[PDB]
Amino acid sequence: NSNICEVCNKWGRLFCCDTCPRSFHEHCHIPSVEANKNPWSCIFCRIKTIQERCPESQSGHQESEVLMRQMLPEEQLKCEFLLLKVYCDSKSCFFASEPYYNREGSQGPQKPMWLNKVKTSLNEQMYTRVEGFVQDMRLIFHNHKEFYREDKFTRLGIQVQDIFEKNFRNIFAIQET
Ligand SMILES: NCc1nc(-c2ccccc2)no1
Ligand SMILES: [Zn+2]
Ligand SMILES: [Zn+2]
Repeated sequence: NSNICEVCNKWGRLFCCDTCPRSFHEHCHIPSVEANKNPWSCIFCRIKTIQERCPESQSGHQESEVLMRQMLPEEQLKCEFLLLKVYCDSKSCFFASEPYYNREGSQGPQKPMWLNKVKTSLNEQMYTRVEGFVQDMRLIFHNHKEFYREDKFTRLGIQVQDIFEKNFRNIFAIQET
C-alpha cells in the first residue's frame, strides 16, 4: 500500500485499503475510516464497485435529474466521494474551516459555508436530496467570489470550484456538451 495519505499526501497513522493500494488518515477518508474488522475497502473502491455493477450508470444524465435524486445510500456515497475529491486538492485548506469577514469595502455573506460544515451535514444525514449538498458546495465558492471581488485571491475560489464541478460531472456522469 501507499505510505502517504491519499487525500492530504502526508505520512502518519494510516489505514490501508484491502482492495487497492491507497492509504488514509482516519478523518481524511470520508466517511471516517470504519472500525470494523477485516477487510476494509476505501471509498474509491466502493464507488468503482457501484460503477461496475451497473455499467449503464456511466451513460449521460441531465444535471436537473441528478439534483432531484433522494439521498439513498448510493447517492450519499457519491456525495461523500465528491466532497473527498475536493479535499484532495491542497487549495481546499482555504475553504475547510469557518471563515470570517472583515475587509474594507466588503460585507460578509448572508449564509457562510465551509467544507467541514458540509462534511458534518453529510455525516449527520442532513441532506435529503443531492441538490442540498450541491447547493452548499457551490455556495462556498460563490460566497468567496462575491466577498473578495477584484482581489486576485478570488482566483482560489475559481480553482477549487473547477475541481468540484469536474468531479461532479464525472461522478454523476453528467451528459457531455
Ligand atoms: N472514465 C473512467 C470511469 N468512469 C466511470 C464511471 C462509471 C459510472 C458512473 C460514473 C463514472 N467508470 O470509469
Ligand atoms: Zn490525510
Ligand atoms: Zn481502495
